[PDB]
Amino acid sequence: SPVQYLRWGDPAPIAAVVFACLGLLATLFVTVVFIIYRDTPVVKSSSRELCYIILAGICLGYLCTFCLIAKPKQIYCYLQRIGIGLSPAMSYSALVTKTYRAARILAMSKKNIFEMLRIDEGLRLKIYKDTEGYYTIGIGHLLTKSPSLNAAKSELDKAIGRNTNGVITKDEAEKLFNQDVDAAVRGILRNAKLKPVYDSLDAVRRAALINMVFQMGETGVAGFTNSLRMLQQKRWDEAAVNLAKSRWYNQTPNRAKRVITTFRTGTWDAYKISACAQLVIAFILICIQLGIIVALFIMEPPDIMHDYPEVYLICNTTNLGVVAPLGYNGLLILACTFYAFKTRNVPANFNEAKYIAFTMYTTCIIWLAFVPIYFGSNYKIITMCFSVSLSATVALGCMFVPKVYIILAKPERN
Ligand SMILES: CCCCCCCC/C=C\CCCCCCCC(=O)O
Ligand SMILES: CCCCCCCC/C=C\CCCCCCCC(=O)O
Ligand SMILES: CN1CC(=O)N=C1NC(=O)Nc1cccc(Cl)c1
Repeated sequence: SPVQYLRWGDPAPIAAVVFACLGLLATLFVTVVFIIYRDTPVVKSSSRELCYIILAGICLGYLCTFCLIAKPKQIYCYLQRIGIGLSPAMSYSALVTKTYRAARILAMSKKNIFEMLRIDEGLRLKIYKDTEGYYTIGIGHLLTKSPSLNAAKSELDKAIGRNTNGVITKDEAEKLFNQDVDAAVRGILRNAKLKPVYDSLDAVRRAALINMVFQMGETGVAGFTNSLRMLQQKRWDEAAVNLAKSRWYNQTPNRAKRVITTFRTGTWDAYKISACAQLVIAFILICIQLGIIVALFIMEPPDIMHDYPEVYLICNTTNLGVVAPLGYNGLLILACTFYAFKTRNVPANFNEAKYIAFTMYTTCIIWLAFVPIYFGSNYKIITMCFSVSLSATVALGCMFVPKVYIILAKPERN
């Protein structure tokens, strides 16, 4: 009984139980909210099937402390190794399929802007010079400002990853072009005149604004004071009429007409330009962890330590019984963090990606700090209980609590 150890002067078992119960309660509250309000734009936008797999992992995470703090029975040593290994794998492998899809969607958004300027601005697959003698390649991607041609091929190989001999491909010029777009968006966000208009426009019309920035510069796009105000108010027809009167339209009419048409429809007509698959891949990534656990059951069978007479249940789990599923879970965390950081600025689903990236930042530090803390500890059971509950609470508090707040507290925003 955890209450017996509390009055005896040890409040660790009773504290880990309350932690797990409160976590089970909050996990129960969060899940019911997503079941009831399943048809609301906030829940319908993200992957609903993957969230139930994440919440089930968090649920099993808090349940781990009930087999760590349990009576000396044999199946609990089996459930310990099966929960401390699978419950993180369930949450992280479902989250890696969510973050992987968010990155492929983001990569496809840059494929349509690259084809936009390949037709409008041009593209060279070998090194040239711009109007001021700076070595350049691709769609105006500056390589260096040194007069040495060997210096350009050096930076080019360092940017591509192979010996190019001064020649690249369309996919390699796109890799350099994505860096120029990221630098252009930062310049627009650092501009007081273009920042509000950029935030109101959708993904397609943002590309048309960036198209104008690449042709005329940030200070040149800021000159369309009236048209930018029309685009912000979603007066597309008025903006296209006003833009067709500009000197920019009369000097390069073949290009300005396509950018203007994009502002009109919000589509790519002026230019030539799975759900069940996520559950299967997540299911495959969970069975791999389970296969590791079952394989270690056969190598190192679970057994109750000693032949004793206690609240603490000591099993014969070795380092390999811990490190092998711990390392696989770590790989799931690295992959999650890689795609979460890659999409940290994606604003879809009420900035859902911002909260996922922050969750993986804390998860890495928590899991990294766990290795020296645990394997150097003489209270491994309790340090394991709090670690699993803390890591489960991070994912539940950072990813789901903000989404539940918007549902109940901000019904009109949703
Ligand atoms: C870069 C971010 C990393 C985040 C995940 C880290 C997870 C750590 C997982 C496995 C590392 C295992 C190290 C075990 C060393 C042996 C311990 C021992 O047996 O004494
Ligand atoms: C910002 C804080 C990050 C903390 C980083 C900690 C890095 C530890 C990760 C892996 C080290 C594994 C080496 C073996 C651990 C044995 C520890 C021990 O025996 O006490
Ligand atoms: C073994 N260790 C060391 C550590 O620091 N964390 C764990 N295990 C874990 O966190 N499992 C889990 C369970 C439910 C949800 C989530 Cl997100 C994670």
